[PDB]
Amino acid sequence: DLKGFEVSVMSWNIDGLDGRSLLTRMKAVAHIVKNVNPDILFLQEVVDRDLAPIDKLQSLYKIYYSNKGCQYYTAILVSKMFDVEKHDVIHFQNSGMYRTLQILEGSIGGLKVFLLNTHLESTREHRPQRCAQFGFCMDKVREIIAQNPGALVFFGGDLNLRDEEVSRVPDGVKDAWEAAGSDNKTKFTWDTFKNDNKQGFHGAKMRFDRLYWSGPLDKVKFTLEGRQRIRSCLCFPSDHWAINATFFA
Ligand SMILES: [Mg+2]
Repeated sequence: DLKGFEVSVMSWNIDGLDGRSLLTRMKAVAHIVKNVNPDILFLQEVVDRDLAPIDKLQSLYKIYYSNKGCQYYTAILVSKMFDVEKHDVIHFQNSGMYRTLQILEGSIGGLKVFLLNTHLESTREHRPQRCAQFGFCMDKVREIIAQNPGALVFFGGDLNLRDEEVSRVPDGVKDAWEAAGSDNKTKFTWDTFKNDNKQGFHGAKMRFDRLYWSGPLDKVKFTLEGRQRIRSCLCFPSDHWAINATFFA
């Protein structure tokens, strides 16, 4: 049965586009990953420069990059026990920012698993593109679910959402943070009040980073990670907190 079955999914925009203290920050990212030790890890805004500390995680994970060599891209890292069946990268047709829906399909044990990682169009101005992408992603999730009854499906990443932007979420698909209890202490994943990696914002807080799921696991625990300043350079690993969700029966 699925009782005692448990899988953890972590997602993090690692702010690779910010060149300041990039190597130290990527080392910190890899450090935090090894300590949280998630089964599955989604990354966004990964860059080629100073990727080594991340790439070195291949001793612990299989690493799939959405579009390596592009200005920035996403990654999905899975346990070496994850049996990969397909890796598909869908380029959003309406994107001016090389954004993609990265899909890794496989299984761990006997359980079919679909992993969908994205970084939706950025900024208030691109609401049109972003809302269309989200809808498109949900349609894809709806289809995967229909085609694979009994599968675990995880969809998320940096969705850049304001709540009023969330559209057609299928019944059966739940938001991990909400299902864990809509805890205020774990709500905002991009918090310019507390995160000072970026200047010029003036106290904006958003729940940009989210994880949705469908499947035979009905309970979820949800925490934030990467919230500690790096001592040597006095910055956070990223201007985003990581989200960390543990799904169980
Ligand atoms: Mg950035």
